[PDB]
Amino acid sequence: ERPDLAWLDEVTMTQLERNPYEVYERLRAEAPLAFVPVLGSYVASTAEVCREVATSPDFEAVITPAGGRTFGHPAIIGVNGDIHADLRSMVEPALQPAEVDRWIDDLVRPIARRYLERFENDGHAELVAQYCEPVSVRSLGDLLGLQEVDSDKLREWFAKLNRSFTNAAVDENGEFANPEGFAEGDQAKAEIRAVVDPLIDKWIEHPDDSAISHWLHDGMPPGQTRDREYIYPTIYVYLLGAMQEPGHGMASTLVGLFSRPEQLEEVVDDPTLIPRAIAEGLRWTSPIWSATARISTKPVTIAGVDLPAGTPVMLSYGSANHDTGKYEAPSQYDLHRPPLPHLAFGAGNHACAGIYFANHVMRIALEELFEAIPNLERDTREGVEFWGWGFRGPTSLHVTWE
Ligand code: HEM
Ligand SMILES: COc1cccc(OC)c1O
Repeated sequence: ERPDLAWLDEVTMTQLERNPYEVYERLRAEAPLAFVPVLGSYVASTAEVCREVATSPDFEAVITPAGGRTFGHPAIIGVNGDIHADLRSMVEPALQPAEVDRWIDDLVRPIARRYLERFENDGHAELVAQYCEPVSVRSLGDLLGLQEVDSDKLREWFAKLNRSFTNAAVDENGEFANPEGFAEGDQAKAEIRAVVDPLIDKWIEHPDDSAISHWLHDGMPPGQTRDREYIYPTIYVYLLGAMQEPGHGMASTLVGLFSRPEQLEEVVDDPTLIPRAIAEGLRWTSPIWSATARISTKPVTIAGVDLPAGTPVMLSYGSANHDTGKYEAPSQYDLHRPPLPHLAFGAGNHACAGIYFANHVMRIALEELFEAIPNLERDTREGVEFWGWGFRGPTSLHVTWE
């Protein structure tokens, strides 16, 4: 118990979900590594500390308590050594840049057009549900082999898994404050199994181009497949973050550009600026804000704190990307910010494996949107509300045109 941080005792989970920025602005100044009682964990809040923990030889991957309750073992994000190496070898082939470039265009662009065609002549839309999330899940779902799971269902799954994974509040004793908050996630996993089990049955006997078929078969001895219980936790990882984050990234990018109308106009007139707009969007509101963690494997001193071996540290990358030691006025979206390293994809050997793919999905989606609707205007009838501490993004993005 750190005396000068006694105010952290009164920080609530709801506060952090609704708006973590004021608390984390204090943390970055007072204690870049600090134990947050309601989270039951140390959290790293600055760019220097997050990067150090994520790349340190004295830390390894771990899942948070709520995250482990949600995904089980072996979730690619929470394992190390030979298991992690196998899971990385499993997912990396379809994410290799040279491979992505072979097909990303023909994958994403027809999908973006299909969802645009449903509303581009309406003069109003809610872009999160009508465009950003559907493009994100349909693109990845087709790649995975889930062509027959409609986008409504994929979006419901990642929303349920998100809430379950981020169900992190703990009581004074150290147990979960909402032990009922995992039930929704359990139901999503059961629905996922009902859909994927027969697909796995088929792929074992009849492999095809779908990523999950390749997860079963790639690198295995002849006639063998990875056991479904061995790959399911990484399937869940995909059906949460991989499904959710590209849509949140493009939506937050749009919110940011709306907040700088001159910059929105710039990007519409010159869509070669879209990659830069997206990189700034991810820094400005990081889709994975504080979901992942590491655990120390030996005593280590971090930000003046002597940590024993076995100490978990939550990586609040969304706070690190507002580090005022790194950025000028980081709370503002600025397309013309000098390109600088950011931590929205994490760091170290557990950094995002899908960066190149994710950036193209978001790029192609915004290219088609601005081409279809050059005169997008935000519905200023209300402000944009963001939600989430673990994962963060706009809950809706109402716009008009014409
Ligand atoms: C813009 C959207 C995305 C963002 C912001 C993003 C950000 C991340 C972050 C922060 C992590 C954790 C890194 C750490 O703890 O240091 C991550 C891990 C990962 N992401 Fe991405 N991700 C994104 C889209 C994807 C997509 C679409 C895929 C799959 C196609 C993907 C596959 C991964 C995988 C497999 C891991 C686990 C890597 C490991 O633990 O070894 N991500 N992502
Ligand atoms: C906490 O859950 C996650 C963390 C990082 C990446 C994920 O999906 C790729 C993901 O589902």
